[PDB]
Amino acid sequence: FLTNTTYDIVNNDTIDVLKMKLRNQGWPFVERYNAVEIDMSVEPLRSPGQVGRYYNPFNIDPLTKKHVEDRLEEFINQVQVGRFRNASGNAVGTTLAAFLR
Amino acid sequence: VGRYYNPFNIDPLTKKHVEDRLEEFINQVQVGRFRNASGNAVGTTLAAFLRACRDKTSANWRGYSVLVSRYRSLIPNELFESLRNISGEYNINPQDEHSFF
Repeated sequence: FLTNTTYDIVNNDTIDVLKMKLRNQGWPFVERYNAVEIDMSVEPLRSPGQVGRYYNPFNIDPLTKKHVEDRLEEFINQVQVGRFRNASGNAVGTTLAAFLR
Repeated sequence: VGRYYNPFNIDPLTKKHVEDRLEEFINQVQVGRFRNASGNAVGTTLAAFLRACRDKTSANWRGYSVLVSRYRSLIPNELFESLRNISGEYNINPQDEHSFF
């Protein structure tokens, strides 16, 4: 969508090549973020002498009450300024930045 | 040994158009100024149309290649090298060409 290339051209490309092409165009949302694990307050059932952990939803760090990526505010501003699908105009950038907002 | 041309000027080995700078050319058309010193209406419209046509051809070249091969298996080499279209009966209207692509 953003770069205007076909599925055939990028089919053989790996993760690293795809990341570089997207980042050069100005799209920074090319990374996966891990989810923290919160220990259970009580020992799990049918699991003698063990602890339990479940992932916090939405990749939000409980200690900071923030998303794990601390540059999200600056990343969204960069998306809005940048240009995708067209050399001139901010139709794509402003729409996605507002939606992600 | 018989041979037939691959449809839509797509190299079977590379699975893309023969021209390797087609995306760059489309971007050039997008950023260019035609029929007007200020405003990119014509360039943007033509770039979008060409990109759509390129995607369609890149997706659908395979079936047309198969059909061309099969229907080529019906004619001998003398007819392959000798037959020519001189009556001009089979022409394509510009609207039909752009709609077909």
